[PDB]
Amino acid sequence: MKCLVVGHVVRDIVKKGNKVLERLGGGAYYSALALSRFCDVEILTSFSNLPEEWIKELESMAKLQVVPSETTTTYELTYLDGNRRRLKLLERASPIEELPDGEYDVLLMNPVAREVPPALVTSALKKFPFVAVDIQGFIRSSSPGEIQYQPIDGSFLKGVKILHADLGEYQYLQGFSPEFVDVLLLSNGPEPGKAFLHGREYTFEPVHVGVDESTGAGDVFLGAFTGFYSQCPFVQALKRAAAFTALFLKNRSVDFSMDDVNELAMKVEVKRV
Repeated sequence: MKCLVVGHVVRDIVKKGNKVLERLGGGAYYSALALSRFCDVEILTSFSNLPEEWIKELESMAKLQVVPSETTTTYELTYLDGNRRRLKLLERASPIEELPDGEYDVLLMNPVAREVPPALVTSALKKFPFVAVDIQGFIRSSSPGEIQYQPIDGSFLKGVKILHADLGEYQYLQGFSPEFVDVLLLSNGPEPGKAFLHGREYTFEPVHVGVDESTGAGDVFLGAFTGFYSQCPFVQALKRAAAFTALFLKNRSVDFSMDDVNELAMKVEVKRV
């Protein structure tokens, strides 16, 4: 299997209490990390320079295709408790307006902040056979400073195989209905989410992990669901995706056996409304 993941990776300048650290971030990183358990992943991204160690982390699990840029997307993250953090945009890499040629089994769009235009999802839906999307970076404003969400028309999403959003983000998709996509996944942190198969609603419960930190959870969930749905029917894929995400949150990595996922998945609650 060959997968293309599209979106900026990010230099996060992270403040927790009186300590500052930098770390690689961006939904594209986390989606690719999950999908790497299922396919040969390539990441189409943009940045000017990143720490050698981060380039290595990226290349450990994917091939990089980098749109030339004078800038690197950079956020200041300031934690307010064990898991909530404020994001402020400081710098932004080049837009990504041209996809590569060649056949990909999965194209997964996961931008940070408007670098992938909706027009590219539209053209890709005609050219590529299978497109998955995380909405966050289509809604989040690319304006400098504190993160804000602005509404967008969601008509361009019709034909997407898999769409992921946070429950709180869904309000920003206007002119959208769940049957526009084969599968809509609506996350709500550690709380019960919703999933739609051709417009028909299911509820599901994430695994009740102990750890508060949830960086990348929704991106890993989308990537894992994409991976499992290629092999498994809908409900099983959902259960396995939830379990995979749980083990990622526990381990801060994707080094766990598929056996451990399957065992955990059997207990995941899913109900057809």
